[PDB]
Amino acid sequence: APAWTTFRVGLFCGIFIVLNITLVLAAVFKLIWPLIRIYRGGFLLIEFLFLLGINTYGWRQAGVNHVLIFELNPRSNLSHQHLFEIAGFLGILWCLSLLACFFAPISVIPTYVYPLALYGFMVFFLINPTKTFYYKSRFWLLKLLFRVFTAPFHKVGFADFWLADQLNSLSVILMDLEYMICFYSLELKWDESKGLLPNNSEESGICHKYTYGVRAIVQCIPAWLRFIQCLRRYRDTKRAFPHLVNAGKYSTTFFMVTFAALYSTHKERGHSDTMVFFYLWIVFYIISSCYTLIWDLKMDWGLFDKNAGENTFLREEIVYPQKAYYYCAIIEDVILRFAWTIQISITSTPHSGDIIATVFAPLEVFRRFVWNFFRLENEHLNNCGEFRAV
Repeated sequence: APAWTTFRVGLFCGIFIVLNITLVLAAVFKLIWPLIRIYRGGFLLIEFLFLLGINTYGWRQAGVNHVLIFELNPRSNLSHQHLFEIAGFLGILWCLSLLACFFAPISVIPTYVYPLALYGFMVFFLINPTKTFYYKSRFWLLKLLFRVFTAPFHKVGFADFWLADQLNSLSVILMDLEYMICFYSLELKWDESKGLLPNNSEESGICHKYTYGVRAIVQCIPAWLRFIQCLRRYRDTKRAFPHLVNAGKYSTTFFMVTFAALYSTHKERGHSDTMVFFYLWIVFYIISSCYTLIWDLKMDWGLFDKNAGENTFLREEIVYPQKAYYYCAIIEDVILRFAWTIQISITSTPHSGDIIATVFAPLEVFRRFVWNFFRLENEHLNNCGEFRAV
């Protein structure tokens, strides 16, 4: 951690902190869903990166050889410091973009320019053609990212899977992107400066609707990747218990989205005995929520084992020093997996649910944040997933 490196982390954080309060005061004291949706994607991304940085700190302190497990060069290079740094800069940009949108200083530049600008720079940074800005790391990411979407045609590895799972948790952004593209193209008034009140984005909210179920498909995209990948491994090993079963777990997503998806279109059409679908949806969802949970506590974290005479409900050997964290995680995971039950009850209670979706999404990423710790620990201790080492 070069002295200057630490200094940058503080400086970037400092600007970010004084600003994040600015926008809050701005709205309450100084003068809409499209904008909320459009910018929601960015936040999750930055928040995600920051939490991952914390994870890196953790895996180290404990002693997890994150390098060997993720099969990397001995120099990690991207230490927590550097990770907290990258997030800092993106944070500043996002904050500036959102704020600028609130106000309107230029008087010639249209508002719809700012949002795109925000994402444009992000794309470039990663694809920087020049050898600047952690060029060594940004390239690694780009390479593996490809392998992910080409898994049926690429041999599997831990990094190829880990990334896949993280993607599963971060899905709203994908969906958001879709909304952004669709928004402008249809019913967006390229003429009006504000461009935030066309058809009140209500009837024209078709972009977030399910006429083509575009959102439905994009929502399943995260799952498809892992699912096909799992079958690929099964083919690699010819036959397997751990694999096939795992694939099925992801498969439940398909049935769920499908029934729920059909549900909404039928309701719009006057139902014509569409009540039956509303039952299946909930039914399958329960199966989905439960299927994962059991896998998480047993297959993934590796808890509830016979050997631990010393520790109740936990494995024989633990590495995170306070036993309390493990117990807390188990309760938290259950609540997070079954979070939608709260949402469904509150749906009955104008733009309802929209807020519910928003509030739940940061928590979803936090669940993954907690999950990372344990999954890596298990991998280090027992080669728990299908054995890649040796």
